[PDB]
Amino acid sequence: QFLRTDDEVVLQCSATVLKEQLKLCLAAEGFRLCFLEPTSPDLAICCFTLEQSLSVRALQEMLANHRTLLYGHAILLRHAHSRMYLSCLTTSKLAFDVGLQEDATGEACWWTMHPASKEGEKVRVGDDLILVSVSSERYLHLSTASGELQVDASFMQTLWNMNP
Repeated sequence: QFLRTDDEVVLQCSATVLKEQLKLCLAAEGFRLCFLEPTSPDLAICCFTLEQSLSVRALQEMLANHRTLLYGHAILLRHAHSRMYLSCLTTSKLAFDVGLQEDATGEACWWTMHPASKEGEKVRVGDDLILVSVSSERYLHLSTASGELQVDASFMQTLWNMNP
């Protein structure tokens, strides 16, 4: 089974905190910066819909003016609860915060998918994914510094899983 557009998904990554394996998933509220909640958790605040998936040139064309996800394509993720969009924020080190945006205007809310180790191939459900910001060219990153499990956009890469 392959990932398709208009699919409700949860973005999940792995972490080794205190010699113990953790399964964390991306969450956000309405009133906003994103956070990571360990699985055992209210899915409503974790649900993202794959609104769009366009190639590099198609996105550049749109910016200048059932579908299957492929590697290289840029995706648009809509927070199901607040109807807002996952974007790379201007606020923060040279890393950037990741929160919610109120519109699909600009590059910030666009992320490109890249494979771990195996372009143009279909993105399978339950796969290792490299998500890259279009506006800042930074990877969606798990930071576990100072005991805070925060999500940001930096030059360090974190593998993500997208499951419906």
